[PDB]
Amino acid sequence: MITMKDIIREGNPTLRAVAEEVPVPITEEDRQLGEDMLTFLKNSQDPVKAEELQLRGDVGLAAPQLDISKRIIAVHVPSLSTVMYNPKILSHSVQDVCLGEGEGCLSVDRDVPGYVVRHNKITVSYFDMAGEKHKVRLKNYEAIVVQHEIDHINGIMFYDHINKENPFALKEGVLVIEL
Ligand code: NI
Repeated sequence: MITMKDIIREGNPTLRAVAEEVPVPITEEDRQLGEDMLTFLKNSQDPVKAEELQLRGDVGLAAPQLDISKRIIAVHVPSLSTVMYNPKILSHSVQDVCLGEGEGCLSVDRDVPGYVVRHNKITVSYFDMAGEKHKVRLKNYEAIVVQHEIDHINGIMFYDHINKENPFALKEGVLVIEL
């Protein structure tokens, strides 16, 4: 099972590489990895299991974070729970949004304050565990989580988006989500 020890941290070059497209039909190994990734997210959000396994609560995970450079992401948002293979953002809203509390990441062992501005609405296409295609419209927190994970497969970390000069600057028109 996936543990914190399996999650690589900032400094490991794999986090900055562009993940490889995975085969379709989905291989049994990529299917198994996805299952284990979703299990990890669920375990991290169960108060008892999180304590037993000493896990940080997490709503999204990307294969690169396990040192597996593949375009596979898992999300479990407290409304959306699935594994996406070869996910792509087909379109997005003009309107942007950011989490009021900023963002974190299990691969980052320091607090990096500041707003991470992302698109409030996105249309994403992906293949599920069976290799069947899906086209979904996401918004708000779900959209934020998916963009955070897709960034991982493109070698991007959340703090790359923070305006170091003015970490809490809020443009015109940007929404704020307060969890
Ligand atoms: Ni992350």
